[PDB]
Amino acid sequence: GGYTCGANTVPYQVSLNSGYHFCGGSLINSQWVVSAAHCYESGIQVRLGEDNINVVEGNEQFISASKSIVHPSYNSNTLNNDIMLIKLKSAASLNSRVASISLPTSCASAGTQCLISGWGHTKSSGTSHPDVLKCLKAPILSDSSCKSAYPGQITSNMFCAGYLEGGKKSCQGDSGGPVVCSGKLQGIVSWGSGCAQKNKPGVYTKVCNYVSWIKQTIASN
Ligand SMILES: [Ca+2]
Repeated sequence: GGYTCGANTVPYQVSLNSGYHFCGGSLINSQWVVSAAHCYESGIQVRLGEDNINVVEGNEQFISASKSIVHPSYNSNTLNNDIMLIKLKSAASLNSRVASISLPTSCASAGTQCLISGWGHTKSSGTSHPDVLKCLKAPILSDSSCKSAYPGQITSNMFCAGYLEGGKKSCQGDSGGPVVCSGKLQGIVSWGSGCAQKNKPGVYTKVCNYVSWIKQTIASN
């Protein structure tokens, strides 16, 4: 059922704001954020150090995005390759409440526990969500169970995490938000029925497939 994370306990969590909070993301170094390609839009301000997104509480850093880079192979219909990089106009000041999260060196396996965090905003969904950061500890599901949950839709660039029993909904992640497992960013909140229906898993972009692209893109921009 998840829980309130606690202010600044997820220091890599970011809010993307274009007048209002519209997506999450993950700080991966002082000047770059990873999010979902379906989060793309103009005039992004990156908000770090947030807990309540409607109240200035004292640990925020607001930094304009200088550049967004959608994956070359992003398909908005299938959500294959749902990943985007956002460069910050200035480097964030890193401390205990604002910190980067490591990229994976290896992919994660079914059964591994992950932390999904966010304010529960699914972009363009029109759905209600809280103003403080929420968290869910959830396991990665097997390939076969993921495909069985979403026949014909799961590519090699996606994985499922969450619960197939319990009779609850999981609405913690924002579009573009982090799935962190054993201190590595393994997933990005992409799509699924995990919030709309009970007993369904979320679907996440499989970050480990993109580490080479992320590193090369950052190194050149
Ligand atoms: Ca705030």
